[PDB]
Amino acid sequence: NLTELKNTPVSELITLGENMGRKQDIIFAILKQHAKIFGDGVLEILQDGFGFLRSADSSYLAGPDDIYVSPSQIRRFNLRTGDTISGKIFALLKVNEVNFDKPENARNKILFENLTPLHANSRLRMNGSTEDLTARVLDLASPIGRGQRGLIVAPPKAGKTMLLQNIAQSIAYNHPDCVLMVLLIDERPEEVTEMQRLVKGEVVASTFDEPASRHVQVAEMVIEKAKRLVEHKKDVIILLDSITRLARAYNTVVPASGKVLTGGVDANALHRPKRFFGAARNVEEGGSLTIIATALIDTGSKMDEVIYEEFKGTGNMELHLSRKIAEKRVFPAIDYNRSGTRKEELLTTQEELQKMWILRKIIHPMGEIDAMEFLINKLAM
Amino acid sequence: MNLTELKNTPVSELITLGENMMRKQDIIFAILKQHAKSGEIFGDGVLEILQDGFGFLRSADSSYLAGPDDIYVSPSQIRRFNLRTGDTISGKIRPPKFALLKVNEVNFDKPENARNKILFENLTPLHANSRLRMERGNGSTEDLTARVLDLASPIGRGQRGLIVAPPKAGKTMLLQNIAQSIAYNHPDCVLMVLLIDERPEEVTEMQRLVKGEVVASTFDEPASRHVQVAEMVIEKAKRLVEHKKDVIILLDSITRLARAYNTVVPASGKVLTGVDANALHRPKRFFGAARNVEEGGSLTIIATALIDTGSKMDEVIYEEFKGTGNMELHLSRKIAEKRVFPAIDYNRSGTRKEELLTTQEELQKMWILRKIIHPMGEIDAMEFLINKLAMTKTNDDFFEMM
RNA sequence: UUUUUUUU
Ligand code: BEF
Ligand SMILES: [Mg+2]
Repeated sequence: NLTELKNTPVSELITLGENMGRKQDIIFAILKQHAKIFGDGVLEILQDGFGFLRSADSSYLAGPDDIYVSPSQIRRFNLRTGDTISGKIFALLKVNEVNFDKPENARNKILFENLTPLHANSRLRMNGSTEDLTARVLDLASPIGRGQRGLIVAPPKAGKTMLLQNIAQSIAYNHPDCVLMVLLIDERPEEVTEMQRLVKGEVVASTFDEPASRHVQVAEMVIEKAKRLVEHKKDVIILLDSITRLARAYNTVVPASGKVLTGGVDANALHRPKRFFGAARNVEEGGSLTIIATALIDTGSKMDEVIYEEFKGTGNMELHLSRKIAEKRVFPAIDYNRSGTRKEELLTTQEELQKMWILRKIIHPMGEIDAMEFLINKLAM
Repeated sequence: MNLTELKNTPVSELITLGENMMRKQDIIFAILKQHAKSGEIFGDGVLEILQDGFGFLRSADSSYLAGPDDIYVSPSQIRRFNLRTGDTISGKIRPPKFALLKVNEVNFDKPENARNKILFENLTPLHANSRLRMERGNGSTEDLTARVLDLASPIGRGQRGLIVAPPKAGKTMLLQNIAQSIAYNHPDCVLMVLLIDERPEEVTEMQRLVKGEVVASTFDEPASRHVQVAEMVIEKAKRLVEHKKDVIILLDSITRLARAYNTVVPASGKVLTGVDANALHRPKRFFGAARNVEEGGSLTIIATALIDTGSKMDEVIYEEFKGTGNMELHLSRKIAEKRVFPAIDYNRSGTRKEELLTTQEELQKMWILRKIIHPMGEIDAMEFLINKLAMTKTNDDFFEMM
């Protein structure tokens, strides 16, 4: 297999080359010998109508190990960008599986654009450890359902990272069934490696050093891959940090329209990020697409307030985190009043909803710090 | 006999030496051309591969720019030793019928062992894990800046920090205090000082103040020279990191370098509010090179960021580099107007994953210290911190008091 | 590109 041999180290590999008779050249020499053989990747349809099976390790960037894909092969299995393909092969000879299933079942399916959207019906419940405090307060402040289109807004240094890592940890802890993949846009090289090591799932990232077009290309590869899995009635969950920097990437790419909104945002810049984030939806036909992206506020940048206020009219769930709490050093740093979930009565039971409604009423008059302090002590006992 | 050592020597010693065997640049050349006819010549410089395939060894005194003393390097040597831009080369040369015949050393190492090495892009990035204490312990007045720096924002190997402050707040003075602490405390690290589009009195001072390599480009120089100089410095840094060397670049400033790119880069398809789109990516490649290598070595970059200048272009450069650095040291103008140095904003200063740079107790006592200072104003906080540290000679003895 | 928008 091409992918497994790329993962294989040169030390173990070179021994095989001796028994058979650069790593990218030593591998191509071992691959050609056996021909006298399989590979996989994620499809990307070019402008000629052709395709390339990008590799997740290369972050779906144009690589040499990509497998050429014929247009006729797209015509037969109705393949589109984002589909996962595994078959014998560089040129793609034959396909064995499309989206982890038989290719004959992929030909007949409802397109993602035709799936009937709905409000999150099913609930994503979030050991007694100290890390469970952030997750237990989350269920109370803003419930999350399948297809939820929510944000994690907070000032810098507050702990946007710690909250996403805690959510991802609880997703694979309570919902191993749901497909979890973490997207990082304009992320720091030290923070991406840390992410890959403590999270259970796929991690697609794009360092801050990458160009804006790269941030856009990566994000659209992941979001399209999710749409394909939802067409197969699977529950997908995407964790992005952050939607704010991704919107700035689209604001850098979008052609200048001559009109500039407040904060310095182009008038046509927020359409594409609105479709990426708006792709998250609940489907009755089967499966769902959940997106939890962090939003930056109180950063001193007027541009980030316009972005947040715009995506707020696009999403339906928000979990605010206070900086004054991060200064007090207490966690979780959550602004209970500002937090909230739309159509929350569907995800929670009647008893649960009444107990949550009566709770918010008591916390509303309280201050930000005193509210979290009372909640942390009530959950500890 | 040496080309660089012959142009470095004064004219008086050069002419008298030439009489035994006109402009200085032709005196040295005439001495070399006659010394070649005697049957006996060596040169050195930093490699720069041109678009044509061949490269020329740029000299440091020329700030890595084209010079009549530059040595031609055939495409052959580039293939034999897999040479890339930034490689320092030292071998015997010859006058043109200048050209290099044989290299004796590549990147201060033997050509053979240097041919095969892991690329810089393949190196894996990590959080800084080796602390770089700045306080010299001399008890000098300058140590106050380094002591407050260690308590506010710790620095490590592969650190990527920013000295953010308004004009005339003490950022250039900060790098002077850092370079002195890098040479005094960590002489093992390779120290390079890059001064982009700044005052000409500040480059001459920087050269006499700290021992190392000061590569600069005053505001007398075009914006095209600012970029090229920075390109040569960063590539040289990457080559040294490939030899597992701990490199530390002190840039001043990142804003001025980002402005030079915007002026040089061909008009982007779109112009953001005015700075170009593709123009801001190039500085991110220079500043993003800073990282901690798991395989070995590191690349530290501490550049100064300019704010509150009344320029939208400066505020855009800062917004794009704000969340980039894992280390930030803010300076206040109000503290500087009161002439209270170091004029540091202790509350906004801090570093990411600093629990890897400080001991458990240290990190705890630093957190207690930040809690006490948090309510205070920025001027009251610094005068309070300087006072507590004045009672002590070293930060450690200051810790035990708490 | 300028002005308008960004922008007060
Ligand atoms: F004027 Be300072 F050097 F920013
Ligand atoms: Mg200065």
